[PDB]
Amino acid sequence: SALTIFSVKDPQNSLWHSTNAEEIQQQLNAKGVRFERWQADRDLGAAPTAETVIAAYQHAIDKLVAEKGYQSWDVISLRADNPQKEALREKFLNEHTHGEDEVRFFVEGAGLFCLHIGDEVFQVLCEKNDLISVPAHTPHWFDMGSEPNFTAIRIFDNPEGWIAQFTGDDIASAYPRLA
Ligand code: NI
Repeated sequence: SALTIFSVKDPQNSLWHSTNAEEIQQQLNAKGVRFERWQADRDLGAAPTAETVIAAYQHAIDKLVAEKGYQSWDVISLRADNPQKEALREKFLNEHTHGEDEVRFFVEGAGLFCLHIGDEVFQVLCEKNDLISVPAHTPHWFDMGSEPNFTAIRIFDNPEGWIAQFTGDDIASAYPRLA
C-alpha cells in the first residue's frame, strides 16, 4: 500500500513518501485515524454483485452500525457507463465536515484518500479490505477521478448533519484528479 503526504503551502513537496502497511497506519492512526483489516473465511470466486460480498462482511459492520445506528446504510458503486459519475464526485469535491465519524470501507476498485488534520494533508492510495474512519469535525473531502465501478460501504446521513465549508476555500479541488 502506498501513502503520499504533502504540505499545505506547497503540494509538489512531499514531507513523507513511503509504502508500508504497518508504518502507514501508525502514521495516520498516530494522528487519531482509524485502521483495520477484515477478510472472509469462505472461498470467493465469481462475484458479479457485491450485494453478496457485503453480506459476507455485514456481520462486521453490523457491530459498528449497531452502536452508531446511522439513519441508513448503503454502498457507493455505479457502472462506469453512468456519465454523471464524474459530476457526482465533483459536488462532493467541496470540502466539509460532519458532526459524526465518516467510516469508509473499501470492498472493490481503487480510489483516493484525503485526511486534512491541523495544518497538513494526508493522501493514501491502496485498495485493501482495510478501512479508514474520519473523526467528526475534521476537514476532509472525497474524489474518485477515475472510477471503473468501485465497491465501497458508506453510511446515509442528512446535510444539516454536516456543514458545507469552514473558510469557503476549496483545497480539495487541488487533488481531485486520480492518477
Ligand atoms: Ni465527508
